[PDB]
Amino acid sequence: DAHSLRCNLTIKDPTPADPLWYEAKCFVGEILILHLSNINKTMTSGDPGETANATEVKKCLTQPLKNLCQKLRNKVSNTKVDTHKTNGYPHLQVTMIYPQSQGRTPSATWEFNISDSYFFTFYTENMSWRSANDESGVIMNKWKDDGEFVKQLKFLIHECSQKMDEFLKQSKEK
Repeated sequence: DAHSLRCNLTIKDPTPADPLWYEAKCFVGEILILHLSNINKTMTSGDPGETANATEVKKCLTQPLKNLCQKLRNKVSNTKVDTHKTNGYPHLQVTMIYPQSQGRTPSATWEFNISDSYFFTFYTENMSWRSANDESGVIMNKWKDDGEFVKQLKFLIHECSQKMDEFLKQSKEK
C-alpha cells in the first residue's frame, strides 16, 4: 500500500479572462507540496508549508518543472489538431505519477491529455510510449521524436528521485 507523488501540469492559452498560461500542483495523497504558475508572490500558511522533506522536494522540482511547462507551451502551440483556431487554442493536461521506489531504478509515468480528445503516455521505467488510438499516436510520435522534451521527462525523475522517495517514506506517517 501507499501513495505516489502526483504532479499536475495545466497548460492553456493566456486570455485576460484567465491569464495563467500554466499551473502545476504536486500532492502526495492530500498533502500539497508545490503550486506554481506564472502569476505572482506572497506566501500563506494554514498549518503546513514545511515538513522539511517537502521543502526539499519543492526545491528540487521547481525549475525542472517550470522548464517543462515552458517546453510544453511551445510543443502544444506548434501542434495541429482537428479543432478551429481563434488565436491559438489547445489545452493540455499532464500528470506524472511517482510511486515509492524501494523498487529498482526510479520510474514514473507521464500522462498527456490534449483538449480531452487525445491521450498518450510515457513510461520512464522502460522508456516507452502508449497511445489511446492512432489519432493520438500521431501527436505522440511527433513529440516522442523531440529529444530535449523526452530528456526533460526522464531527467526530472532521475534528478528529484531520492528526495521524492524520502518525502514519501516520512509521509502519511505521524
